[PDB]
Amino acid sequence: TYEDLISHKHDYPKEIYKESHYIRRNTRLDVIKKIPQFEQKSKEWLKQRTESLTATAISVVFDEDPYKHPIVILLDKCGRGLPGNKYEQIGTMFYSFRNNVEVGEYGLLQHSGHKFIAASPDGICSKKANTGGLSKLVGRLLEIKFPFSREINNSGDLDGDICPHYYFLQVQTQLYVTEMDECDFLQCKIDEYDSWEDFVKDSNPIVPGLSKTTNLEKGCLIQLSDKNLIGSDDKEKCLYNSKYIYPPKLHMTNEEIAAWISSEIANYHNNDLSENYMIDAVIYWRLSQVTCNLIKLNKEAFEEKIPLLQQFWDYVLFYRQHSDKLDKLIKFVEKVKEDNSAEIFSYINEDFLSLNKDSKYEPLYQEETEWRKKYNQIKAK
Amino acid sequence: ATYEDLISHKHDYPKEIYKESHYIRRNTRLDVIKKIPQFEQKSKEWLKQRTESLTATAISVVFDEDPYKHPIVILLDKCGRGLHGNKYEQIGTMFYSFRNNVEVGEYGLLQHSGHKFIAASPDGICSKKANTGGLSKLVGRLLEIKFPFSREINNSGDLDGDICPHYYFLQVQTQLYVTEMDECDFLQCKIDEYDSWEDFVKDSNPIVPGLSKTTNLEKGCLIQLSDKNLIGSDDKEKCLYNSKYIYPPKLHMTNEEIAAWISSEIANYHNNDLSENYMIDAVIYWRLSQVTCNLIKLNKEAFEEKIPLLQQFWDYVLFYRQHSDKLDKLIKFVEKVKEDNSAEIFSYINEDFLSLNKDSKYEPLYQEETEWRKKYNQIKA
Ligand SMILES: [Mg+2]
Ligand SMILES: [Mg+2]
Ligand SMILES: [Mg+2]
Ligand SMILES: [Mg+2]
Repeated sequence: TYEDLISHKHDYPKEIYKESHYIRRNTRLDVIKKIPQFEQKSKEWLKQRTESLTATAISVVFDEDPYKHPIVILLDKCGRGLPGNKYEQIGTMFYSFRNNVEVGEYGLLQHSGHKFIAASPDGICSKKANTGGLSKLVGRLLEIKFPFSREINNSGDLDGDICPHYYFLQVQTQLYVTEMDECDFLQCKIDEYDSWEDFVKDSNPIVPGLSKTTNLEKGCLIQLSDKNLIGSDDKEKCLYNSKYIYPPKLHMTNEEIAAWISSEIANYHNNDLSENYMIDAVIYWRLSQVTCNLIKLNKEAFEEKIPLLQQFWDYVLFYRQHSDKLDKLIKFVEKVKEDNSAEIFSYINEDFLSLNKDSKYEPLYQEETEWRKKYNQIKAK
Repeated sequence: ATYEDLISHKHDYPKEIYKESHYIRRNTRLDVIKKIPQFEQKSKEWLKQRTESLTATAISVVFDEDPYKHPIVILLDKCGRGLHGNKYEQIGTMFYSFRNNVEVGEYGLLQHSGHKFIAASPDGICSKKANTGGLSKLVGRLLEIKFPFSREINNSGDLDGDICPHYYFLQVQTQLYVTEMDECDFLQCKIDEYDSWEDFVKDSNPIVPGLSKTTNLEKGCLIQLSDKNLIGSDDKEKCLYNSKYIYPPKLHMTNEEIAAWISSEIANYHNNDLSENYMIDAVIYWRLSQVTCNLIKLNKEAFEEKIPLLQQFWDYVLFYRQHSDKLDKLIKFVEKVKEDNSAEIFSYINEDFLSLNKDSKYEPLYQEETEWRKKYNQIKA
């Protein structure tokens, strides 16, 4: 009854892609694989992070983010201030399984034309179906969120209600960078079992790979603890700074689970992360609620907003080379609060125009965006 | 047996006025401390007070005697650059106040009289007032409460190294030096939270309701208040950093008065000042599982021998606060050679300092590893 969970709705019936969009998406993905990924925390990876605005920052720069204001993005890219998730891959394996397509993760990708706009999608579906043949999901991005207190809505506007707007802008920027058309917005709630006993207790009788209370997959997770830190540290720095070893596939039998845990222990002497991280605990998880919503790219609507992003990045490049004016800017934001974007960026645009006498740039955020007004309205009460 | 059997009266003072000299000096010092204004912790004016001094948690790092941070991060922090915890502190206080029969007060950040760049903020100081009336011998005794989750609490071995981790010992030393007191109780607590109110009332000790029958330590309730600015945020920092808490009035409450306090607190929450900025979130039920207390006395001479190093470090901080260019190129220099190489980093810093102060007689810091750095390196490798 396990094979009944593999949906074949996206299996492509032909050997070669006939429709044009499938061909272009596959070709673009093949171009993406040719783009070199880089090792973490070293090499050009710094020259990739500092040279662009990540997709999660674009919602803030648009003045359409409900928690951060543009000045924090401006100061972050200049190294100043004021004073992912651990289950993501599990979601990837769920989507790859139930939709019968191979999903690959790729590092940070910068847009070809506007290099200062970059994004890192949680995964892109390849052309290969799992049960053989091609798949219709080729080139479809994956964006997976794990809210803890927020309730997942399935009705209402796609831009506002089903998908939170800042996440919607993140997906739009991701689709713009990778030059793809579709992205699946997957929202998952995960509970962890107290013990292995409770894990085997909640097993669905007819199907061992599911939970009997949520009718969704369950599995294991290996936690690798940082060494420098932790050892005897005392807070939540340890949680964020853990890395994880993930199971090979879902719907594992209990024996295969324990055998894989042990083999992972023995071979961790050769695991690179275990040499730099210590095997901590073994977590047992189950999916409790999974929603998926297709999001398509509006390219013209984003290109209309590219000029604003260009002006913002020009401000970043400006204050990166003038440390004195950056200090006096920090004092100016110290005076009037950081949510007052109109005055802050009027000051910033003056500072910019003072040394660039041929810039037609006008101050940004002079009027609240419609989303800013909506958020402030939601604040009352 | 009533809960009053747990109240130790060993520190009850029999007279009305303090006769002995040390009690008089400690009480007078406490009265002097009360006149110095403290700010609303965690918010602005406090955070501005911290930037003008080296806090007690930084001294272990500056001494090159901290196993997790190196002095360069303290230097860069004070110049505005980069690159089961506090929530139960009050609960710990209420435990210490109960079993030791003394009133404990919080006093915020205090700066040292002579060296104003050395400041400390104790988790609490015992007043002269005993709980059952009269004076107490614990007047002026500092309180420092720690909540390890993975660290094992040791009961034997060195006080400076084994019972109290060395960095914590230096924190307590700085607190005793700043507050000009003589003794501090180092309290270490482990707390687990109940799944349900049912488990709370079931785990009540029969003869004494205020204790747990499985841990033989106090249990109680706690009200969690979530920030309003953040509603649906998917960060764990969301409220857990920005949350405020409503605490019970006393320990050893009966179940009925517990429920009455929860209900009355919920209903009256609208007249609360916090009601306009915070929402009642969850109600947590806690019990203590392990509590250790260890007396630590001040070694004033050993700290004053180390004050010159702190003065030189703070002079470096004041130096780079005025030279943004040299701070930028310093940060790039720390990008080159790693942050753990304090000898090279602060040789560079001493060069940069002597270039504009050609007669300050300062020699490079951290040219040789401290013995504690050696021990930590042995444990790390
Ligand atoms: Mg991103
Ligand atoms: Mg993501
Ligand atoms: Mg402190
Ligand atoms: Mg503390």
